[PDB]
Amino acid sequence: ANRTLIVTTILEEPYVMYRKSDKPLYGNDRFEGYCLDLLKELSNILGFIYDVKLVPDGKYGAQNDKGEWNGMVKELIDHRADLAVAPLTITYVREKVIDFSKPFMTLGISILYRKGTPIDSADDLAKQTKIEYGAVRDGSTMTFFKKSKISTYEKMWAFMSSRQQTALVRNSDEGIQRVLTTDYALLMESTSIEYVTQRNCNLTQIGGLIDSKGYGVGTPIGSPYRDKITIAILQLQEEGKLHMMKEKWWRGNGCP
Ligand SMILES: CN[C@H]1[C@H]2O[C@@](C[C@H](N)C(=O)O)(C(=O)O)C[C@H]2OC[C@H]1O
Repeated sequence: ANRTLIVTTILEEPYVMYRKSDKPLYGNDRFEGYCLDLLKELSNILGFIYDVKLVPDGKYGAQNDKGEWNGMVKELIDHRADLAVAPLTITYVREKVIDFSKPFMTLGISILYRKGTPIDSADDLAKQTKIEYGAVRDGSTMTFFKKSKISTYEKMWAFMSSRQQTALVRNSDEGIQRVLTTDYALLMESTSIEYVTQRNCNLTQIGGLIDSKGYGVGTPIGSPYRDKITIAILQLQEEGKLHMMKEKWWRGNGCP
């Protein structure tokens, strides 16, 4: 039989979440979400079973000072996993080191905060000094700021980096808790903002999207699966299945 593919992923609502049960769940049955439905579809089309493994360091992946990678990206580079199926942002810097599928969902960076301020844009946010801000550490949002040559965003990076110990959070939940309980705004992908702001009516998006990109399935460079995964994603896109999956996991219940 075809070797069971190792899938690296990360907990992130509503892409990958622990299933709630009153009885024991083992292996892949512990997980549900958009990316799990995507895996069920892709695996049917390509003819494999898989083993879902949460990335040990709990990171999406960025480079350090020395150019060493971490997170899911490192798992692919080091051939620890066959596929990364997660909301993994397709970027120039990553595409040089792994082979991404074509995108299955689009997004852009925006701002998550509480309601009631006159802050209306990243320009406003960088200018004012009342509210701090940051991003999840070692993801594409952090890296976007780190690499930007746009003045406002260069300033924002310098700020995040200066108070990194503090401004950069471990994961979305730490970020969201910081937004709810302190004067802090989170730079966050629009897909995730849409999800949270329809569930917690104290939260809102600030401004529009500051970039435009997509999520893809990651594979190691040279992977014999990447092109087949791309073909399967296009099939699912054309058949309307990706749209249906988004509606399934983003639906309910609502805020004004
Ligand atoms: C899937 N989106 C969420 C997550 O996306 C990340 C990871 C990113 N999607 C990546 O592939 O590195 C980000 O950097 O915005 C980390 C975390 O941040 C909050 C929110 O944007």
